[PDB]
Amino acid sequence: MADVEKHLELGKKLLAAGQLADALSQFHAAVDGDPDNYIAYYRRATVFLAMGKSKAALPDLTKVIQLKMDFTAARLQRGHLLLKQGKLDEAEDDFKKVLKSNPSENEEKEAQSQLIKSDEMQRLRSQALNAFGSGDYTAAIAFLDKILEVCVWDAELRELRAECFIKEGEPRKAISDLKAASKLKNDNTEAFYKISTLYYQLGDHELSLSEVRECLKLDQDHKRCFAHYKQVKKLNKLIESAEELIRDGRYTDATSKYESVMKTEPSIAEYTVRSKERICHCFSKDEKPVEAIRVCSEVLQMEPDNVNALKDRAEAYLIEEMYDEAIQDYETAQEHNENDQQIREGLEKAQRLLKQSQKRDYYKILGVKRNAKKQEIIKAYRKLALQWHPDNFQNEEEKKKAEKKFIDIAAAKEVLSDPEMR
Repeated sequence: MADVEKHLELGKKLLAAGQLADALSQFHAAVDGDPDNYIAYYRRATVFLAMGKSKAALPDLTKVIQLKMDFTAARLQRGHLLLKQGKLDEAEDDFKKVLKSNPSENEEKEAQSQLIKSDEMQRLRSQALNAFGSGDYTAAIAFLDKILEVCVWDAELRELRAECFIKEGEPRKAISDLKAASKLKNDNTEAFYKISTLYYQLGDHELSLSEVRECLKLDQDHKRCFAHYKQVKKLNKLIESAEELIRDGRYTDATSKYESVMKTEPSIAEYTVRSKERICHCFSKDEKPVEAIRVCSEVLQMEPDNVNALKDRAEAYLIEEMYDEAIQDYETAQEHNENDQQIREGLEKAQRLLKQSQKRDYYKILGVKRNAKKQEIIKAYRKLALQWHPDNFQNEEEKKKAEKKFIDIAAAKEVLSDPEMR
C-alpha cells in the first residue's frame, strides 16, 4: 500500500540523513505492512548492520535471499556478515555462490578477497582453540587477536579471549570482550551477568549494577542476577553516599559508610583497599594526623605506589611539622605521577618550611613579633636568663637541658643588639 511506500521512503531519507534509529523504526513499519517485500527486509538489514546489530541483520538478509535468490548483492552482504560473526563455513558458501553467479567486477573482487581471509580465519580459529585446550593462554590470545581483526562479531571467540586474559591474571583486559559479547547476543542474560560480576570484582560497582539491571530487564525471575543486584545496589548506595559526604566535608560520617562498604563486601580485596584509601583521605582532610598516618601507611603497605595515599599522608606529616617525611612522600609520589600541580606545590611548600625551621629565630625564644618593641627584649632576657640558669636545677640531666636553653637565650641577646637585626 501507499503506507508501505511512505515507510520505505521516509526510511530512506532518514538513513541517508544518518538517522539510524528512526530509519529502523520506519523499515520496521515497512516490513509489517508488506511482510513479503524483500526491499523492506533489505533496507532494515542495511540499518541493523549500520547499528552494529549483528544478530538481527542475519535473519533479515536470508529472508531477502529466500525471496529473491537472484539478488546476489544481498548474498554477498550476508556473506560479509557471517564472516564477521565468525560463522566461517557458511560465510564461505555464500562467497562461493556469489562467484558462481555472474558477479559484478567489484563483487568478484570482494567475494574473493573475503574467501582469502576466511581461509586464514579457519586456520587461526583452529590454532586458537588448540592453544586454549592445552592451556597455552598467551598463545591463544595472539591467535584470537588476529581472528578478531576480521571476525569482529564472533561473540563465542570474544568470550574465549576474555577467559584467556582472566586466567592470565589480567581481568580488566576482559571487560571489552565480555561487554561486547553481551551486546551482540543481545538477549542472553548470562552474558550480562558475566560482565556484571567481572565489573564488580574490579570495584567497578556503578557499571556492574547497571549491567545487572540489564540482566533483570531480560529476566525478572533470574535468581542469580537478582541476588547480585541486591548486592551491588547496596554497595553502590554506601559508596555513592560515602562520597557525597566527603564532599560535604562530613569526614567521620564518610568513614562510617566506608566501614560499611568493607563490611558488606569483605571477600574482594579492592573494596577493602580502596575504602582504606578513602578513610585515609577522610582523616587527613580532617586534620587527624595520627589516624591519617596509621591508615594511609597501611594503604601503602598494600599499594606503595598509591599517589593519592601519599598526598594525604604527606599532608598529615605537614601537620606534624614533619617536613622531611612530608617531602619523602611528595617525592615518592612525583615518581609515579610525573607532572602534578598538587604534588609540586606540596614539595615546594614543604621544602620552604623545612628551610625556615632550621633558620634559628631569636625572637622564637620569646619576642612578641619579628619586631618586639624596644626594651621588651631586655625585660624578656633578664628574666629568662635568670630563670634558665643551670644553677637553678639540682637534677643533673635536667640541668644540661637548661644549659642549651641558656646558651640559646644568651646567643639571642648577643644577636639582638644594633645592626645584627639584618
